[PDB]
Amino acid sequence: VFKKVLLTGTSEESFTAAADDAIDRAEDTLDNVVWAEVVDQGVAIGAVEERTYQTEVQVAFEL
Amino acid sequence: VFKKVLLTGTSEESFTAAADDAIDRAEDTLDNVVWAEVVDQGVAIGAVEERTYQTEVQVAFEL
Amino acid sequence: VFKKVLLTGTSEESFTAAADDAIDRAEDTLDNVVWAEVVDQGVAIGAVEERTYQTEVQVAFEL
Amino acid sequence: VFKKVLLTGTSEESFTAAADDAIDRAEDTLDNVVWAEVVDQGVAIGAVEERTYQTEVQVAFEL
Amino acid sequence: VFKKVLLTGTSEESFTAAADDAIDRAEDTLDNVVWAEVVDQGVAIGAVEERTYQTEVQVAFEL
Amino acid sequence: VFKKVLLTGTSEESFTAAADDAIDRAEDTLDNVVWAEVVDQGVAIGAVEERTYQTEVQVAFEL
Amino acid sequence: VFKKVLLTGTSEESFTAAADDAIDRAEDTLDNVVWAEVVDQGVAIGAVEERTYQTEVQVAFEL
Amino acid sequence: VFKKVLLTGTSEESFTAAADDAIDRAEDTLDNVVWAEVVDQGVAIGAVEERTYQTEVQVAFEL
Amino acid sequence: VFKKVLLTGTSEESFTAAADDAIDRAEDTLDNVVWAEVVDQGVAIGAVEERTYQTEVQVAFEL
Amino acid sequence: VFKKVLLTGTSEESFTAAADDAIDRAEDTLDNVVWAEVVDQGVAIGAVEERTYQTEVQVAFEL
Amino acid sequence: VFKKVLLTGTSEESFTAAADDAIDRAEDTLDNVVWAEVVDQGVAIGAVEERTYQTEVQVAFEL
Amino acid sequence: VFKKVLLTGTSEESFTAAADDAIDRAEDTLDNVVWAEVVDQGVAIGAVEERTYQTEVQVAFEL
Ligand SMILES: Cc1cc2nc3c(=O)[nH]c(=O)nc-3n(C[C@H](O)[C@H](O)[C@H](O)CO)c2cc1C
Ligand SMILES: Cc1cc2nc3c(=O)[nH]c(=O)nc-3n(C[C@H](O)[C@H](O)[C@H](O)CO)c2cc1C
Ligand SMILES: Cc1cc2nc3c(=O)[nH]c(=O)nc-3n(C[C@H](O)[C@H](O)[C@H](O)CO)c2cc1C
Ligand SMILES: Cc1cc2nc3c(=O)[nH]c(=O)nc-3n(C[C@H](O)[C@H](O)[C@H](O)CO)c2cc1C
Ligand SMILES: Cc1cc2nc3c(=O)[nH]c(=O)nc-3n(C[C@H](O)[C@H](O)[C@H](O)CO)c2cc1C
Ligand SMILES: Cc1cc2nc3c(=O)[nH]c(=O)nc-3n(C[C@H](O)[C@H](O)[C@H](O)CO)c2cc1C
Ligand SMILES: Cc1cc2nc3c(=O)[nH]c(=O)nc-3n(C[C@H](O)[C@H](O)[C@H](O)CO)c2cc1C
Ligand SMILES: Cc1cc2nc3c(=O)[nH]c(=O)nc-3n(C[C@H](O)[C@H](O)[C@H](O)CO)c2cc1C
Ligand SMILES: Cc1cc2nc3c(=O)[nH]c(=O)nc-3n(C[C@H](O)[C@H](O)[C@H](O)CO)c2cc1C
Ligand SMILES: Cc1cc2nc3c(=O)[nH]c(=O)nc-3n(C[C@H](O)[C@H](O)[C@H](O)CO)c2cc1C
Ligand SMILES: Cc1cc2nc3c(=O)[nH]c(=O)nc-3n(C[C@H](O)[C@H](O)[C@H](O)CO)c2cc1C
Ligand SMILES: Cc1cc2nc3c(=O)[nH]c(=O)nc-3n(C[C@H](O)[C@H](O)[C@H](O)CO)c2cc1C
Ligand SMILES: [Cl-]
Ligand SMILES: [Cl-]
Ligand SMILES: [Cl-]
Ligand SMILES: [Cl-]
Ligand SMILES: [Cl-]
Ligand SMILES: [Cl-]
Ligand SMILES: [Cl-]
Ligand SMILES: [Cl-]
Ligand SMILES: [Cl-]
Ligand SMILES: [Cl-]
Ligand SMILES: [Cl-]
Ligand SMILES: [Cl-]
Ligand code: NA
Ligand code: NA
Ligand code: NA
Ligand code: NA
Ligand code: NA
Ligand code: NA
Ligand code: NA
Ligand code: NA
Ligand code: NA
Ligand code: NA
Ligand code: NA
Ligand code: NA
Ligand code: NA
Ligand code: NA
Ligand code: NA
Ligand code: NA
Ligand code: NA
Ligand code: NA
Ligand code: NA
Ligand code: NA
Ligand code: NA
Ligand code: NA
Ligand code: NA
Ligand code: NA
Ligand code: NA
Ligand code: NA
Ligand code: NA
Ligand code: NA
Ligand code: NA
Ligand code: NA
Ligand code: NA
Ligand code: NA
Ligand code: NA
Ligand code: NA
Ligand code: NA
Ligand code: NA
Ligand code: NA
Ligand code: NA
Ligand code: NA
Ligand code: NA
Repeated sequence: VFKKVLLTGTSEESFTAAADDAIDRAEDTLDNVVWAEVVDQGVAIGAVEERTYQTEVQVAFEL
Repeated sequence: VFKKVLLTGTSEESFTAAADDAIDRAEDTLDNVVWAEVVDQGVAIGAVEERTYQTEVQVAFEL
Repeated sequence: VFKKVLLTGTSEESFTAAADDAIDRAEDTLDNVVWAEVVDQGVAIGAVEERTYQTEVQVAFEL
Repeated sequence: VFKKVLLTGTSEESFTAAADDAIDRAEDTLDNVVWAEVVDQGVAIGAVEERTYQTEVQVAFEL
Repeated sequence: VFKKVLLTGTSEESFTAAADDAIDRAEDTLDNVVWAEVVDQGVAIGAVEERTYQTEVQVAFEL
Repeated sequence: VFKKVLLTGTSEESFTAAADDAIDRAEDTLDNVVWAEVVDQGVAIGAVEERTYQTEVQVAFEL
Repeated sequence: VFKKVLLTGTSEESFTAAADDAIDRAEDTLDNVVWAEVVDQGVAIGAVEERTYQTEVQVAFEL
Repeated sequence: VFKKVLLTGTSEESFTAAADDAIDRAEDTLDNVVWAEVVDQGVAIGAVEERTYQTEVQVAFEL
Repeated sequence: VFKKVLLTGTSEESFTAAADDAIDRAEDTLDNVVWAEVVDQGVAIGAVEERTYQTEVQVAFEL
Repeated sequence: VFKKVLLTGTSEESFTAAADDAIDRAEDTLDNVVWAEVVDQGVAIGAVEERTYQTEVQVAFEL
Repeated sequence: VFKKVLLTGTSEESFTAAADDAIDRAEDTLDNVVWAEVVDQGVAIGAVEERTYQTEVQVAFEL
Repeated sequence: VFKKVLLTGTSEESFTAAADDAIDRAEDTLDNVVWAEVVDQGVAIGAVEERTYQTEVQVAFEL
């Protein structure tokens, strides 16, 4: 059985690096992370000193 | 990194109050709740004594 | 077996009350109404004297 | 010909009142506003002193 | 309030049995499981000795 | 001209048998049933003694 | 309250004429037809002597 | 950079002519119109003396 | 078994004629073409001397 | 690099068996078939002597 | 109230840089730009000397 | 007439480079490649020694 957690990673560099930020956090806290699906992307501008790319992923892990 | 939980709030009064019901529960159990996105709305009729509005939200919190 | 009818309720007060308007009409004419799913919301402005909220629902009833 | 503008209204009271907030602004600045379609709803929590309902609408006006 | 977990069940027999695999796991670990919604189906071929049906479900439980 | 009715079939055995349950009911009551499209699938757990598969179909018939 | 019926019109000439075919049938059988929304278009080739355009519409009428 | 405006053209003749009605208006008022994407189609019946086809397009122009 | 090819037809006359352009090409090169589903429509303006309607279809053929 | 072909399998028995029918055909004609994603399901009634389940899959293979 | 403009940025380097191209143009011409949502990505090949990445964003600004 | 092939490119570096991987393969094997549309993105983790970005594109070519 696989389970997914819905995480939004952030990066001041790129959408790819924002995806990695989410996956890194999943791997810190979960065993058997197997894949991620991108479900949304966006950019924070107003509330941040530097433009911040965000990539939201469903991160799948095996139970 | 943000994480989302998928909750359905309920209310005998309105869709807005059903959204609040979900968010209230998230805030009882989670720190750093930052926003909610509505993803579905509906109404329970058959199994309830009073019509019950439901609002399903992804509730985002900062990790 | 359940069957659904696709109804748009209207209200000069709220989206919740427009949903109720549709469900009320279903219950006038159908037995065993069990639930409703919201599928669209909108607001009439041009053709009405007062802004009118509309909520479209699939209303499910048991056959 | 109709044209639509994509506006997000806000309210500390309800999703219906947030829709009205957007439509009010359209009517301040545009002639011949005819209807609005709801396209998204959400709730601001983290950055606001009071929970704030948001309703995003395409507001249609006749050219 | 209901909460949903996003699980992918697997089966060498059918999509129905893969849905049951996910629901069985939810019931092992959660109280008050009330319903499941199918959100995706697929088939593993390359990495498995036998074709494996997968059914992804949001499994709802009452809090 | 074809017309569609939106029906949810149920079965304690499979999603295929739940689709058949809906189509059977359409054929009891309608002439010239020609095809069905699956639009949703789910599983009832909380309110039923046995897990019950549901398959919702648009059932098309020729007028 | 408005209600919609889901009809597929057909034409050997165009998608517009197929939409009209559905609406014509609705007007034969229903009072107060007010609008139609196109929800699908396609073309029959295999089972027909002449290519046949199809346009599926939700046809709304006032109750 | 391209920008899009969301316009609904109308025609008493066809969906193609309704698309042209929107594009014509864009070209009256904008330089460097490059393409249009159809995003919705419908038919006005209740409020018009003659059935009126509508085609909604995102009309893209180069800045 | 049916297979689909994803083709975009073009026409200086109409969306219906653009659909026919795609289907004609499929029939030139494939046996047993059975139906087509419209999946997108658009209009070329910038790169063409005359406005050009495009209709994208999945064209199904029996293997 | 993976490539997908869009196939509709058929079966007089079940949606699972219809998926297998498509995958079997892909494996007859392609090397390195790795997975399939279900994208649609339906049932043929009018043109067939026996109800026929159909399952449409994108079948992925490694190039 | 927030308003969104629908812009397609372009870049010969990456999808992230194409998003920035759109946002840069919004900031040249608008006050109070607060966020951007990615809604589409693509690549120009035929009409350009160098492959050109495009990222379409709704860019939100506060009124 | 344009035709599209549905390809998933892969890269150990970025989503942009994964899109290029797919397009490169299309250009190896097809004449008159004109554009690509991104339709999905994801990340392989479990089965690969290094995290691998994937970008799925419809690659359009002129017939
Ligand atoms: C992708 C994205 C989407 C956002 N959407 C919203 C929104 O719908 N409403 C809102 O008040 N703020 C939103 N914000 C936050 C907004 O830019 C700002 O920080 C304040 O919260 C409101 O000006 C969003 C930020 C990002 C990065
Ligand atoms: C929004 C909503 C959706 C529902 N959908 C279903 C359903 O698909 N199937 C079902 O058996 N009951 C459903 N129910 C519950 C149903 O109304 C009733 O309580 C029994 O579970 C079946 O009659 C739903 C209830 C709500 C509020
Ligand atoms: C949610 C909603 C959507 C509408 N969409 C349309 C439309 O697409 N075209 C149209 O002519 N009128 C539409 N109307 C009606 C319109 O506001 C007005 O009453 C006249 O029919 C046209 O100005 C709509 C009304 C509502 C409430
Ligand atoms: C509906 C809604 C959606 C939002 N989405 C985002 C988002 O995707 N990313 C983000 O950084 N902030 C988002 N925000 C703003 C967020 O709650 C907060 O104000 C800061 O901008 C980030 O903590 C959103 C706010 C609202 C009301
Ligand atoms: C439904 C489904 C979807 C899949 N999608 C992918 C994918 O997008 N990329 C991938 O590398 N492997 C995917 N795989 C796994 C793939 O078949 C194989 O096991 C290796 O991971 C890559 O050949 C998928 C497997 C299944 C069952
Ligand atoms: C597919 C499906 C969806 C359902 N969705 C809901 C829902 O959204 N809300 C609800 O109160 N009950 C829902 N129910 C019914 C629920 O499981 C239970 O019977 C009671 O109605 C609420 O616990 C659903 C049942 C099924 C089979
Ligand atoms: C828009 C459209 C969609 C169709 N889809 C299907 C389908 O999914 N399966 C099928 O057996 N026949 C389908 N047919 C009918 C098919 O072309 C033919 O008449 C036989 O029913 C099967 O070859 C479709 C026909 C049209 C016009
Ligand atoms: C495509 C289309 C969609 C429409 N949708 C609505 C609607 O949702 N609600 C409404 O009151 N009127 C709607 N109208 C207008 C409606 O037909 C009539 O003119 C009055 O506005 C209500 O009877 C629509 C008109 C068109 C052409
Ligand atoms: C339906 C349609 C969609 C198009 N989309 C794009 C696009 O996203 N980006 C682009 O550079 N050109 C696009 N073009 C082509 C564009 O109009 C023009 O020919 C040049 O390629 C760019 O100005 C499109 C053309 C059509 C007909
Ligand atoms: C899933 C499915 C979808 C279909 N859709 C259509 C359609 O849209 N139009 C049509 O004429 N026939 C359609 N058919 C075929 C139809 O049932 C019958 O065989 C004749 O082609 C028309 O009565 C479909 C068949 C199946 C199995
Ligand atoms: C993302 C994207 C989508 C496009 N879609 C189309 C289209 O649908 N039709 C078209 O003629 N050209 C399209 N073009 C432009 C096409 O590649 C070329 O420049 C000419 O306009 C037609 O060969 C598109 C370009 C891009 C970048
Ligand atoms: C985007 C993506 C989606 C995937 N989806 C699935 C899936 O649904 N099921 C599966 O068994 N493996 C999937 N895989 C492959 C999975 O990570 C692993 O390689 C094995 O195939 C199962 O652990 C996917 C891989 C990628 C890159
Ligand atoms: Cl989710
Ligand atoms: Cl409300
Ligand atoms: Cl419907
Ligand atoms: Cl706009
Ligand atoms: Cl979750
Ligand atoms: Cl099954
Ligand atoms: Cl109906
Ligand atoms: Cl036409
Ligand atoms: Cl495809
Ligand atoms: Cl828009
Ligand atoms: Cl293909
Ligand atoms: Cl990138
Ligand atoms: Na989730
Ligand atoms: Na930096
Ligand atoms: Na988002
Ligand atoms: Na921000
Ligand atoms: Na009350
Ligand atoms: Na729901
Ligand atoms: Na109920
Ligand atoms: Na219906
Ligand atoms: Na009032
Ligand atoms: Na609507
Ligand atoms: Na109106
Ligand atoms: Na208040
Ligand atoms: Na939003
Ligand atoms: Na906030
Ligand atoms: Na077995
Ligand atoms: Na999936
Ligand atoms: Na596999
Ligand atoms: Na049994
Ligand atoms: Na459902
Ligand atoms: Na239940
Ligand atoms: Na003719
Ligand atoms: Na269809
Ligand atoms: Na046919
Ligand atoms: Na005329
Ligand atoms: Na519309
Ligand atoms: Na009308
Ligand atoms: Na001409
Ligand atoms: Na397109
Ligand atoms: Na063009
Ligand atoms: Na394809
Ligand atoms: Na049999
Ligand atoms: Na289909
Ligand atoms: Na049939
Ligand atoms: Na817009
Ligand atoms: Na460069
Ligand atoms: Na696009
Ligand atoms: Na190009
Ligand atoms: Na590397
Ligand atoms: Na995918
Ligand atoms: Na993997």
